[PDB]
Amino acid sequence: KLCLVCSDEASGCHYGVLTCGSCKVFFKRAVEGQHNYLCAGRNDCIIDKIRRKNCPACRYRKCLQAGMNLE
Amino acid sequence: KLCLVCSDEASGCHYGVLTCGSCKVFFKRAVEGQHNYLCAGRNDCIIDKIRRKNCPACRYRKCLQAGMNLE
DNA sequence: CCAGAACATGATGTTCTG
DNA sequence: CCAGAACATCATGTTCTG
Ligand SMILES: [Zn+2]
Ligand SMILES: [Zn+2]
Ligand SMILES: [Zn+2]
Ligand SMILES: [Zn+2]
Repeated sequence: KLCLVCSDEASGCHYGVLTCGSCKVFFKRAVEGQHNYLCAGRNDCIIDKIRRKNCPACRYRKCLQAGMNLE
Repeated sequence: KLCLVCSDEASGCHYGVLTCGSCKVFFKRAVEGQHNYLCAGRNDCIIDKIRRKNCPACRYRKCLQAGMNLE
């Protein structure tokens, strides 16, 4: 049901974790990109259906803590 | 000469306030649309050149605080 | 059913026009 | 010099393809 990263409706088990489609592609793009992501807060942002756009640094961190992985 | 919103280099006085061009068009874009932004942190995100894209809500808030208006 | 590519959509920032 | 439109670009999200 619910994406474990952003709480939007999950679409299936992606990279070892139940996530939505946007989170699946975000994760792959993050790991495979150079990307210096910087939080504007305190490295603990709320990751929502909506707020997930705000902080890629916190979203990527939440992805890892959730267990996402490229095998 | 510094932008009062993000501390980047100001390009002139825009909508009543010394700002860079980035913040000038952002502000105009924000005041015109139906938007309703959400902060993922604690309504005090760091808005600088690097991080200004992270939180439109906090950025808009700094625009208003600095005194920006359509006149 | 899921990975990865592709195709839209966004928001953003610099250039152009009045 | 400034507002507002237009243009380029990039990050994100959905659909297509393997
Ligand atoms: Zn998600
Ligand atoms: Zn964050
Ligand atoms: Zn600025
Ligand atoms: Zn914020």
